[PDB]
Amino acid sequence: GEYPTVSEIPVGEVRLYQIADGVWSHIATQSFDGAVYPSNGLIVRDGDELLLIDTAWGAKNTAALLAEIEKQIGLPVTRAVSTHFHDDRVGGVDVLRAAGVATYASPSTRRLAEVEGNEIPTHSLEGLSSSGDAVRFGPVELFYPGAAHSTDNLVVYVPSASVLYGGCAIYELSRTSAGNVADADLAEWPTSIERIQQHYPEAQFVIPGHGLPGGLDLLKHTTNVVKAHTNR
Ligand SMILES: CCc1c(C(=O)O)c(S(N)(=O)=O)c(CC)n1C
Ligand SMILES: [Zn+2]
Ligand SMILES: [Zn+2]
Ligand SMILES: [Zn+2]
Repeated sequence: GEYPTVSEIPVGEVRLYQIADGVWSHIATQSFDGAVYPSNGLIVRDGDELLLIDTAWGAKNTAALLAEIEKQIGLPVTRAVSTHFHDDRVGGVDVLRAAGVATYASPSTRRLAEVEGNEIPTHSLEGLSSSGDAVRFGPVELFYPGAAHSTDNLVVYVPSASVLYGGCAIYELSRTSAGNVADADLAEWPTSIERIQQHYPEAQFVIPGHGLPGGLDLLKHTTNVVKAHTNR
């Protein structure tokens, strides 16, 4: 097992995993509701700077993330994008802001984070409010596939590396029942996944919000799990 598993990462530690040239995932863990879960984000080299996708789920993990990036990569994180309003995506935004990172999210994500009492990224990403909308953000494309895991969920594509960061709209294969669906749109989630398939059919690596990467098979896997949950 080369990809770090929830079992191998102690409290408040962060692993990096090089997926491709100038693309890493970051992996952290927290206790939640009596179980330990892993959580993924992304790091994309942006010349001699780094673009961060998502916090490492809380302030302590996010401080450890910045220290791991300095140790293993040693280039400054200048911008971060949060892919939805939940604490595994925005928890630690204030740590990033204090370290001089420009934090970004859609106005949808910023609105929902403020309602929830979660940390609010400073900068707004325009042009992502309609299903199927894509915008460039330096070395990535940001895509709003429609409501799925959350109404605001974004996916991130790294064209140089054919890496699709699905975030929490995409489940790892080992997840065969629904995760947190309190904020989900079950009715639209499969339609939103099909938009991802149609936009990024060339993707070679697919990174879920939680757990092990795979290929585009994770999209069909997630549709299967969401449909089974719908039919509960
Ligand atoms: C069950 C895995 C999970 C999810 C999920 O299904 O994505 C989230 S989230 N992004 O807040 O919904 C969390 C954080 C509490 N956890 C532990
Ligand atoms: Zn979430
Ligand atoms: Zn700024
Ligand atoms: Zn999540």
